Amino acid sequence: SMGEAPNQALLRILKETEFKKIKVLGSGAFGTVYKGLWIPEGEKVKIPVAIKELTSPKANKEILDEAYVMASVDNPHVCRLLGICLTSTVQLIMQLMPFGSLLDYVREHKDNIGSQYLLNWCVQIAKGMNYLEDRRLVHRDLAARNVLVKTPQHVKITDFGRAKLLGKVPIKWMALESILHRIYTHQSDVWSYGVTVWELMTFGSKPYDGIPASEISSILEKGERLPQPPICTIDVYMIMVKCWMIDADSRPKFRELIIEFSKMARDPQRYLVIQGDERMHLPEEDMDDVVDADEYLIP
Ligand SMILES: CC[C@H](C)Nc1cc(Nc2ccnc(-c3cnn(S(=O)(=O)C4CC4)c3)n2)ncc1C(=O)NCCC(F)F
Ligand SMILES: [Cl-]
Repeated sequence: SMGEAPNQALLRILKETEFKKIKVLGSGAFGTVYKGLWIPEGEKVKIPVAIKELTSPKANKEILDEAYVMASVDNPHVCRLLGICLTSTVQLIMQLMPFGSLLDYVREHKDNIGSQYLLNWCVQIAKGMNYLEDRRLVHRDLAARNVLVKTPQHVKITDFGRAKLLGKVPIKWMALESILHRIYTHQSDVWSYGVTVWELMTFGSKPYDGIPASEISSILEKGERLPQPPICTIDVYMIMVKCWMIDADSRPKFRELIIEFSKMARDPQRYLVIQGDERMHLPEEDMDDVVDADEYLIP
């Protein structure tokens, strides 16, 4: 093989009759996502799924590139494609993530989220990202909105619509080299990881809230960064600031971020100061044959 190794991932094609749409979970620019059940025929098994749609030939091109990428990933902190359905609109059949986006989760449970959870989410995102780096894959769109929540203890990265091998763009999560020069490395995803961590530690604040995106390039060139969240010690903020260095190679590698955040995760109250940290706790069908996608494996 002249460069990359051959990608022997199986694209599984699912019948429309195998799965039942239940309700609409979300709708927007990204598309239409539905809650559903997948019942693979023969097997006494029911699999909670999210079904993503979007109509146009350019749109089928974009979602099949996303399907390509999700089909080729297998890590506990990255979402995989279960299959595709080839109806009039191409559907992506994915794992149901019951607690939704991590951005929406931190906003809704601001009063119940402890330091242990926040730091473990940072570990898990770093592991997910390091895996994508091992697969030579630049996400190009890491943010709290694109991290989903399987359980409060277990998050995964998704939205591979911008994912590429090493009009509208998410300026406020992007490294300076990406805004100025369209340069995207694993180290530009590290910048976005920093902003993602900032979202989590502020319980889902909008980064640069009020600033228009055309002004952001000059702001970052001047040396301005996102402010230190109230709960963050200097230890945690220094790691965020390190992700936002001008020099890309000077930023942390994802493997180092796993290490540092997991050290901090063993003594969470030393690194995040939250009022009342200790008392905080977190969590129609025949459910007998229900199996989560992580337990439904294929030969
Ligand atoms: C916020 C994302 C969407 C609307 N919500 C869900 C998505 C999923 N599954 C998966 C699995 C892998 N990838 C995706 C994926 C890919 N791209 N995107 S995206 O929408 O473009 C992205 C937000 C911009 C989502 N989704 N599971 C559950 C929910 C949900 O709403 N749970 C709350 C109620 C419960 F009853 F379900
Ligand atoms: Cl790949």
